[PDB]
Amino acid sequence: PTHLSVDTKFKTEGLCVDIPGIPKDMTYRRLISMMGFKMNYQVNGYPNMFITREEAIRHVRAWIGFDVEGCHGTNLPLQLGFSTGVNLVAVPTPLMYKGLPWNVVRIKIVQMLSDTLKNLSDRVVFVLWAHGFELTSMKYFVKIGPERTCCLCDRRATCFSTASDTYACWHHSIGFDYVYNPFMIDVQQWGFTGNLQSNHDLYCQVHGNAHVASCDAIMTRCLAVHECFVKRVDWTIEYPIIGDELKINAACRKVQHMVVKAALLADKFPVLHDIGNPKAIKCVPQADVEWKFYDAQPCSDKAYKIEELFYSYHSDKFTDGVCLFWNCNVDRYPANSIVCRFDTRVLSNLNLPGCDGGSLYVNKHAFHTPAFDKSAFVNLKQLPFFYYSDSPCESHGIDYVPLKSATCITRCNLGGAVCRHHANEYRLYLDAYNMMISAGFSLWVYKQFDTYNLWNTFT
Ligand SMILES: CS(=O)(=O)Cc1nc2ccccc2[nH]1
Ligand SMILES: [Zn+2]
Ligand SMILES: [Zn+2]
Ligand SMILES: [Zn+2]
Repeated sequence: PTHLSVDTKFKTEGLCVDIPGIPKDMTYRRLISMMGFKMNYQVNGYPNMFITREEAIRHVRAWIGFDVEGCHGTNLPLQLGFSTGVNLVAVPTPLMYKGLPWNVVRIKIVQMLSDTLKNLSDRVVFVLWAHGFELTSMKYFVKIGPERTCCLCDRRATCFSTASDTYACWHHSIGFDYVYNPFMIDVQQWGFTGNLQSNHDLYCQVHGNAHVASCDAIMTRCLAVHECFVKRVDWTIEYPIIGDELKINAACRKVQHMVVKAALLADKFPVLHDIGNPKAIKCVPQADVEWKFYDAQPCSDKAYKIEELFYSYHSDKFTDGVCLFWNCNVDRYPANSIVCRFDTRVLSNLNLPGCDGGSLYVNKHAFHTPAFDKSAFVNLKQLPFFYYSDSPCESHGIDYVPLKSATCITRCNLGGAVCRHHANEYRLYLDAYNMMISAGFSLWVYKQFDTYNLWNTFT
C-alpha cells in the first residue's frame, strides 16, 4: 500500500443530486472512467488521480480547494471556485469573473495554479467535497498521461500545451492550457455526517458561506486542514526545503540565545521557567540561573489557558524569576515573561492559510498555529532590537565601513569606537533578526526590560 488503489470503493451517495442514478457500488477505476479519463493500463508513476489521506498530508503545500456549482451540466453555465478566492464562469456555448468559454477558462486555471503553487509544490491536490459537477468538469481542463519532466527544466510536468504539444512545470507554463496529471481527494470519503457548512462551521468562524463556489472551496480546504493538522497531529512527517527554512531556524536560535542571555544579565533573575516544547535545551548554558523545564506541545486548536498551564498545584510560584515562552502560544502572558509568538497573519511561502484564523506553518514539520491575538501581550511590551556581546574585541581572519549604532552593546561601543569583529557580528545578527521578524515571528518582553542595564556588565 504505497498509493490509493483504483479498485478501492468510492461512496457515491454525495453525488446523486448532480448525478442521479449513480450506482452505489463504485470503485476509483470506474469513477475515473465515468469522468472521461482513460488510464490505458499505464505503469508510469501516476497510478490513480485520487490519493490517500496520508499522501494528501505529505503534500499539503499543494492543496487547492475546488468546487463547481451549476449556475443554471454541459448545457448550463458553471461557476468554478478555488480556495485562492477566484470564481471563473464557464459557458458551454471572492473574485466573481463573468461567463467565458472553456478554451479561455483553462488558460486562466493554468496561470492561477502555477502562480500560486510554483514556490510551494511540484503538484496540485484539488481538495473536494464532491457533489458531481466538479468531477465531470475536469475533462474540460485536465489531461492525464505518464509521469513527465518539464520541457525547459527537470521538475515534474504539471502543465501541458495543445498549441505547442509540450509539457511544463509550474514555473515554465506561461501560455499553457491544460492541467497535466493533477491529484485530488474527496473529503466526503472521510465519513462526515451532515453538509459541508455544518461540519466546517463546527470549528471555524472566519470563513463565511455566501453561496459562491469559492466560499465552498475555502471551507473544504479549511475543513481538510482541521482534520489533518488541528485535531490530528503527525510530527513524524518531514517536508522538503522550499525557501529560507535553514536561515529562519538558524536565526531563531541566535535570537533566543541573545535575548535570554541579556535578560539574565540585565535583571539577574534567580530562576527561569522554561515553558514549552518537551525536547528543549538551555539556550544560555553558561547562565547562573536555575533552569526549570515544563513540557507543553505546540497547540494547534486553541491557545493554552495560562490558568491550566500553571494553576492546580514545578516552582508553583511562577511569579518568582522569569518565564520563557519560546513559541509556546498562551491566551495571556504573565508580566514576568520573555515571549516569541509566531504571527499567523504573515504572508510567506512557509505559511499556508489555516482553520479559525490560525495558519499552517510548514518548516521541516507542519505546525498549525492558533490565530495571533494582540491581547495576549497586554502585560508585556515589544522587544526592541539590540546586539549584546561580552566576547573579546579581536578580529581574527570581508571588507569594512565604520559601524555607528546605539544598539550595539559592546565594550568597544562603550569605549567610543566599535571594533571590526563586533561590527561584523552586529550586522550578521541584525540580518538573522530581520530574517526571523519577516518570517512572521514576534518578540515580547516584560515592561521593566531595559538595555541600559547591559552596559554595567563591562568594568
Ligand atoms: C488522455 S485523457 O487526458 O484521458 C483525454 C484527453 N486527451 C487530451 C489531449 C489533449 C488535451 C486534453 C486531452 N484530454
Ligand atoms: Zn520547468
Ligand atoms: Zn474555515
Ligand atoms: Zn569590540
